[PDB]
Amino acid sequence: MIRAVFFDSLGTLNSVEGAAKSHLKIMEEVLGDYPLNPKTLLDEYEKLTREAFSNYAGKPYRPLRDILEEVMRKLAEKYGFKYPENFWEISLRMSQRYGELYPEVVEVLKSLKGKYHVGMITDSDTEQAMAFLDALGIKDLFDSITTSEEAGFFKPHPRIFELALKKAGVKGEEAVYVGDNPVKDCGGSKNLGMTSILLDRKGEKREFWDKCDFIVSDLREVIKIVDELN
Repeated sequence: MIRAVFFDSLGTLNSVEGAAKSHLKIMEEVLGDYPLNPKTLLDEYEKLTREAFSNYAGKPYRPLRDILEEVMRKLAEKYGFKYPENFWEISLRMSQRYGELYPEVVEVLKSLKGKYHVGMITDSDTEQAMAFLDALGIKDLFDSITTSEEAGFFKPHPRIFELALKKAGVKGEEAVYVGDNPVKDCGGSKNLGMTSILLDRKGEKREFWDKCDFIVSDLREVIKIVDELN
């Protein structure tokens, strides 16, 4: 029986519109005066961060702050603007103001509380995760928060799931993992016998649907799936 439902953070609980708006504001702050289109800097940042996250997948942890800073330095050298030493702080400030949850997140986490352990499992640095959670006003909705920093490895390495399962005191087969990355989240979680749910709100990731037990376009189907399983 499913006793625990764990969630990814970025791309699963925060809206892409909120993530794009916050990140555009970050790049505007970074630049401005500087004659580079912030939307282009954002595109490049998103491209180079995707590549880095791909590079580190399943590998020993390195601080995401360091990886994102490395990217931003590369972009500053590329484009000839000054790397802002306080990029991490700017990123936090913009994410706090402009980040937004998908519309159903609170309703869904709330409906799970008390009935199932509700956890988060994220690749983010712990300070980043706590920041994410606090700013979006969802910290106390989670019974456990587990990060790649704590496990020592990035998704899909098993240890991040194993840690989360240990915090919750459940076995993998008693748990569901919901995420937006079919390989890292769904594939990763399945190695511990967890039930995997992909959030693909737009059906953009059909190419990798076969890596996931369930595909939802809305998190309200998560309760649907869990109740049906049990």
